[PDB]
Amino acid sequence: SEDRIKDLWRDFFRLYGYSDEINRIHQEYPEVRTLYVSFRDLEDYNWQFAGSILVSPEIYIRAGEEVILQDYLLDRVTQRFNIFNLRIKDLEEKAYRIRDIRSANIGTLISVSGIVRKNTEVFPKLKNAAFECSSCHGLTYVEQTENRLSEPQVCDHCGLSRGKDKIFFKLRPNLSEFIDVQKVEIQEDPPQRITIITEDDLAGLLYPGNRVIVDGILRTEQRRQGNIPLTEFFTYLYAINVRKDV
Ligand SMILES: [Zn+2]
Repeated sequence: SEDRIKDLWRDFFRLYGYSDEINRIHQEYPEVRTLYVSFRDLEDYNWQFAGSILVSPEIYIRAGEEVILQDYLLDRVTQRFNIFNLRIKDLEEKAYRIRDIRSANIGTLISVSGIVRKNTEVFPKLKNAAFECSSCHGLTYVEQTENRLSEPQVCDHCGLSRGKDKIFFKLRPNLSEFIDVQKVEIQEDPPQRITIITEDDLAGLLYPGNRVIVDGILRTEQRRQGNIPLTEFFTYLYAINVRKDV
């Protein structure tokens, strides 16, 4: 249950003394909107809960973020400004060579190490999209999670929908929230390669030659032979935490 997961986060933040840090972030939100939580603390709290985070990080991390937004930051949160990053650190004691990654790892939180070989420019990605209702001209915000734009079906202000009422929504970029994104390709230390997606506070940190360890969610991306959809995919890592060394 989502409610049960949120309840577990609520007790955790309090028990392990994160409330003070969160309240400090509160003073600087939304300019500051990231909290790092120690996996060592999570394990000490409830090792089943800790293990579940490794298996279903998107669901568990999102739940934690909701608790922070609803219970701690609410008076600084709006329909537009509702972004928060809950990140996990201190996973080093709890790792895969790039060549050892398999399909069984997809959707889970793993750690990968390598040398940075390439990076893209830092570019903006739509994160919280403002949509204007053709009827009442009110704004419905929709969080974006995919490469393709997710549009609303029903208006949050007047309750009409595209299907039954034939209304349409107009994207309003200037009223939307964007985040920085950067893709970084790493290679095994002599070798296979994998791409890491770094977003928001993690974008713009990695450069060619850097030795990195990245904790992230293993994702899949579809191969395309120009237009045509293939069943062949490749894996990439969505970064949750990044560490460098020389
Ligand atoms: Zn409307």
